[PDB]
Amino acid sequence: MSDGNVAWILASTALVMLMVPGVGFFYAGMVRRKNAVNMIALSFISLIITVLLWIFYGYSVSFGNDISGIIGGLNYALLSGVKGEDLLFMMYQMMFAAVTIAILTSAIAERAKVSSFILLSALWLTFVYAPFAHWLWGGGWLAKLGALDFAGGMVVHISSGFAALAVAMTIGKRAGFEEYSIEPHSIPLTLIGAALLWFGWFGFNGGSALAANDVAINAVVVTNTSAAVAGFVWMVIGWIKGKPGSLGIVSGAIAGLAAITPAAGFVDVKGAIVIGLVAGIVCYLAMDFRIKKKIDESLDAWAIHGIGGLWGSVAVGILANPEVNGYAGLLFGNPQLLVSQLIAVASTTAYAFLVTLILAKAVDAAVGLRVSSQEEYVGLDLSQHEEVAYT
Amino acid sequence: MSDGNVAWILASTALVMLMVPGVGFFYAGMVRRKNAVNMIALSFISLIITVLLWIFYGYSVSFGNDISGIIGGLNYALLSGVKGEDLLFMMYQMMFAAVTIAILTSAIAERAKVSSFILLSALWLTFVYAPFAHWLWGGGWLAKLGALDFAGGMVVHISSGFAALAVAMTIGKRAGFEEYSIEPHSIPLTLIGAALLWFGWFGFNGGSALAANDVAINAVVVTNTSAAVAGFVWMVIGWIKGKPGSLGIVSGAIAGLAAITPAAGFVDVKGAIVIGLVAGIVCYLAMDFRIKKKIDESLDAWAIHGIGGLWGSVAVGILANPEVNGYAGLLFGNPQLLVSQLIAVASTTAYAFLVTLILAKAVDAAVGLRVSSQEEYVGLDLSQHEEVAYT
Amino acid sequence: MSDGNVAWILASTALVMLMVPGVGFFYAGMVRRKNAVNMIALSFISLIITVLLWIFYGYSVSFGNDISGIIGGLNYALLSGVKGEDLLFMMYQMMFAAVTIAILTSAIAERAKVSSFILLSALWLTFVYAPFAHWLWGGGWLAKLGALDFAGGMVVHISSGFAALAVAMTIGKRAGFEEYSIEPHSIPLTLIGAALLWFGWFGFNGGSALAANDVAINAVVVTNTSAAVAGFVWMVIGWIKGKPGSLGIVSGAIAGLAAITPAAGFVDVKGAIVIGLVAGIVCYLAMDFRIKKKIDESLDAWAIHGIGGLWGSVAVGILANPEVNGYAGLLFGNPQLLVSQLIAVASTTAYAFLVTLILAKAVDAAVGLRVSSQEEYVGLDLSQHEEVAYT
Ligand SMILES: [Xe]
Ligand SMILES: [Xe]
Ligand SMILES: [Xe]
Ligand SMILES: [Xe]
Ligand SMILES: [Xe]
Ligand SMILES: [Xe]
Ligand SMILES: [Xe]
Ligand SMILES: [Xe]
Ligand SMILES: [Xe]
Ligand SMILES: [Xe]
Ligand SMILES: [Xe]
Ligand SMILES: [Xe]
Ligand SMILES: [Xe]
Ligand SMILES: [Xe]
Ligand SMILES: [Xe]
Ligand SMILES: [Xe]
Ligand SMILES: [Xe]
Ligand SMILES: [Xe]
Ligand SMILES: [Xe]
Ligand SMILES: [Xe]
Ligand SMILES: [Xe]
Ligand SMILES: [Xe]
Ligand SMILES: [Xe]
Ligand SMILES: [Xe]
Ligand SMILES: [Xe]
Ligand SMILES: [Xe]
Ligand SMILES: [Xe]
Ligand SMILES: [Xe]
Ligand SMILES: [Xe]
Ligand SMILES: [Xe]
Ligand SMILES: [Xe]
Ligand SMILES: [Xe]
Ligand SMILES: [Xe]
Ligand SMILES: [Xe]
Ligand SMILES: [Xe]
Ligand SMILES: [Xe]
Ligand SMILES: [Xe]
Repeated sequence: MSDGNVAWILASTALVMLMVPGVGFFYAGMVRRKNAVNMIALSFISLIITVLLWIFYGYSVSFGNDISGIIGGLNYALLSGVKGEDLLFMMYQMMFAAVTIAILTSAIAERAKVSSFILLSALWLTFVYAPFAHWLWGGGWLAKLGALDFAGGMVVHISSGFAALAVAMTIGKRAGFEEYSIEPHSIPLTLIGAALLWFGWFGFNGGSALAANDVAINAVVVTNTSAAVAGFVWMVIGWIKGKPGSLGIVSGAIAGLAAITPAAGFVDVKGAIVIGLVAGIVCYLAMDFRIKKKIDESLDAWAIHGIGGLWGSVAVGILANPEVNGYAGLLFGNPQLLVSQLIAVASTTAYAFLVTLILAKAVDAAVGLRVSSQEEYVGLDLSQHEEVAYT
Repeated sequence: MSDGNVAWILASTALVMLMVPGVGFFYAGMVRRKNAVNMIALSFISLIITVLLWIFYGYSVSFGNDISGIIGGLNYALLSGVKGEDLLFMMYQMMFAAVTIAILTSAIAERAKVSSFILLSALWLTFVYAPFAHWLWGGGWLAKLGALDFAGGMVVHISSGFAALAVAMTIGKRAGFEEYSIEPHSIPLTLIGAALLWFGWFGFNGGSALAANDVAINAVVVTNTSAAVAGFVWMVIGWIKGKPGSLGIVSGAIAGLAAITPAAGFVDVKGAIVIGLVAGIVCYLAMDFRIKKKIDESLDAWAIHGIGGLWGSVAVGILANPEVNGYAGLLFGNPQLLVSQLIAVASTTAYAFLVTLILAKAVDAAVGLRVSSQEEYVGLDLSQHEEVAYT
Repeated sequence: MSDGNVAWILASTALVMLMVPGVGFFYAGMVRRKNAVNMIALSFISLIITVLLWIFYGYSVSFGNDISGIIGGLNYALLSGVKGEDLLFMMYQMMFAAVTIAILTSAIAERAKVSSFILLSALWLTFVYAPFAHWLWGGGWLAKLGALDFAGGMVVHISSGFAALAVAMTIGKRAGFEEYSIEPHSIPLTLIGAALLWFGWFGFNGGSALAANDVAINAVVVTNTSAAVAGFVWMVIGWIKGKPGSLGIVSGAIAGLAAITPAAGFVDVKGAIVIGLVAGIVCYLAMDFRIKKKIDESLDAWAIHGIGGLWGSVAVGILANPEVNGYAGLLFGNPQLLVSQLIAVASTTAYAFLVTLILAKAVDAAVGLRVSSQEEYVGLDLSQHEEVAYT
């Protein structure tokens, strides 16, 4: 119970929900005007399909009775037997799933069939997210190995980042991706999405303590810290490479946010500083590398969330401070934690990429992921929604 | 008291406030570029005029000493004698009134005099809202008959929906409403308003428990449920009728949100599913019907809130689950609740429509509701605000 | 401790953070399309540089051990020795600093070097904000004289308002400021920023009680009151002077918000009414005066926050109601409070203006504040960020 604790998590749940459309705007501003509605619409659909699957069985498969430590049962299907605290928990977690699917839409920007997205999205929820959530937070085998993930560096960031990479590769580059660079139609729209993501992350990392306590407070402090540091890094890089674009600055902060998520509740401020410092560097390099290889993993869910989540989940095993939340990492005389994290990160990264790959091809073969080239031409707002963003 | 309870309601109050401009954006994106500022401006004015009337006497007339069970006294004028908890309550409720007036602006889109709006708006607050709030939440006669309305299916949705229909009919169609269909100038702007409405509804329905407790938690769960279901319905309908526009999807979710509001704290998840399922269907049919009849109830406050609120208030008498919050409906061996709801819905729907009708004509006759046709031509941003939305 | 209290402040911190980009949007909509990204980007950078300086030493210099009652020590550098409650406090306050720097960007709209801004901004934080925060909230000499500032009428509004005036004068008018009046490129964008500022102020004033208690509740009530009153005033003025623009309406509300901030937790509703009534009048006159004198203090941080904060800080000494929060002003038989406020307002206004003036010239001489005239021509989005707002 604890009224303050329910108050805070009630709030945190509202805050994470906001992050879903928040992703839609963040992404929409980066795509062409002819796909603006589609990019946002996608985040909204993600929310809708997630709520339904989560209640239906998604929540159960994640936190229901464990089987072979890799998945939960159906004892909670249609929330059968979920009450009081569990209901709030079920809800808070529901929102984590939704955001994950939204981040994912990075890989299909400007060229996917909504129906295929819904289909692939529902399957990914079932065979990738639910499993991960269970492995780490539902008493799964990874939790058993002693792995940790405070707010979802793996469950959310690694999964979407790598799943997005696989999907990007499966669906193929956007027409002209190579010959010409696509221009953002509304940076301000993206910045509005960015502001909503920073604001909502308070509930994300800070709500992960499941109580208005000291852990949450620490999570909030380090979360803002890692974010500022990584934002500063991309600002210096941008300057060093020419001019400090705003897109670079917010993408830098987001990298810092993703990296700190798995560790928000275990590390101290100084650790938050290195986590963010490194995240800015690696994610940026990751972005350049993915770009160099000509992969159209469009809005860098991979380079930023995939990579940012990976480093952070690992950094947890290095910097976990017993002083902060009991746990300790290598730096604090505990080699084991690092091993558990390495194992965890290894498994989750490989699974997310390979299984997503399978799923994409499966759906692609079964129904086809991409829209016709002419639809891609006139834009998905018109072709997939029969709508027009602006007039 | 209870710090957690005050914390949560403090938050819920901020969340409902956000919904007012949230309505302005939601609507603004649906009107032409020449009326964008006006559509938003209206929601802002609604907030301002409401705060002032509420404190002045609005709050008192709603929750002050009852007279003949149909209205409250002036014992709270200028909040005379309102302290501690009451102050917080007074505030939370103030925000409910504001949102109501904002939804209402649906019926006057692109052709009303701000001054007339303020006037009509202030009168509606006095003779429609305050009464309704008192009847149901201020110990009025409807409460006596045993009627219920958890978060405002009647007090807020039915009232605005039907009052909007009356006003729409009084003010007349927009020039060209018939010959040509008006196009939204910025769907993304509307989606931003939509995201703000979903997010704020957490405080709306979830804050209606007046405590960070299990009822609130249930309200939050079912609220998201009804919303997802109804959003899914309009998505299928849209697909079935062609393409799934984003406007249809969010209007579907909103229908689900309005329908669940009166019941958020009394029904279970399965009930939330039927409430949303049905809401999507009826509101959509209502929209088509209002359209068929050529009524320019512009942004479907009526079809969506009016109808969505009506069904939901009734559904309360059918699905109220004793298990959930003590109360039971027909389905749970209690025919009475249904009768109280039917009576309640009957009275509130008829009053809102007829009294609003009177008020509109009165103001129209006294000062005139509509702008000149040339002002309608150049747009109200320019003619009513001497401003220009975009450059 | 108190879970509800931590819950509420956790929320309030997220809410104040939102206000930073909220300022960016509010301002961005008022500048030309070619500077939109820059105006927003600035608010984001403010956040980033503040978080870093605050932790680094900013927080310590403000609330660390006092020396000669005018500044704090370094006992908290890198948050050395800051834990539990202090951490939350440190965070909440961090956000106050960030917002302050953002408001400030009013004076440099459309013509400053980001690098110079960062530099000047970091120096201002150190020698103006930290001092003020310490003087009033860190047990500084002003607190000793018995001065009060509930949510920052002086620490935040007076400081930014006057510092903005000085900077405006130092950097010089925008090319063409005189011959032609600059037009807002997106009023709706500004209104989105305005809605975010009203919403976040709940955490600002309401969170300043540092507990989900009666003071917070009162702060929230009066905050909404002063805001509505001042918004109404500018609405009447606008009408009286022609048409009620939306920009005028929100600027009016903001004036009311700034004026009530220093008093949010000490006055009653009736006092909130006069504070807002007067604020609307003075700030408007201040705006006209600053305009008359041809000063390009661009987005009226001065006329609105500077002046609004000044009046409010003074009004505190006149209306403080013992009934409300123990303290009493002149009107309540206590001449002393007024004197402490007058002294406080006198010192803070003079310091902010003169020291900022020094700092501006210093940086200007050291590196130069303004961009080349050609950069000003093509716009800072392109020249300072190598980006383009819309396509
Ligand atoms: Xe994102
Ligand atoms: Xe999903
Ligand atoms: Xe699922
Ligand atoms: Xe929980
Ligand atoms: Xe897809
Ligand atoms: Xe996907
Ligand atoms: Xe961000
Ligand atoms: Xe931000
Ligand atoms: Xe928001
Ligand atoms: Xe995210
Ligand atoms: Xe955060
Ligand atoms: Xe890659
Ligand atoms: Xe609405
Ligand atoms: Xe009103
Ligand atoms: Xe009223
Ligand atoms: Xe309350
Ligand atoms: Xe009107
Ligand atoms: Xe109205
Ligand atoms: Xe919505
Ligand atoms: Xe949404
Ligand atoms: Xe609404
Ligand atoms: Xe909700
Ligand atoms: Xe109708
Ligand atoms: Xe809260
Ligand atoms: Xe919140
Ligand atoms: Xe501002
Ligand atoms: Xe700063
Ligand atoms: Xe600082
Ligand atoms: Xe605090
Ligand atoms: Xe500057
Ligand atoms: Xe500055
Ligand atoms: Xe927003
Ligand atoms: Xe505002
Ligand atoms: Xe607002
Ligand atoms: Xe502000
Ligand atoms: Xe507020
Ligand atoms: Xe001035």
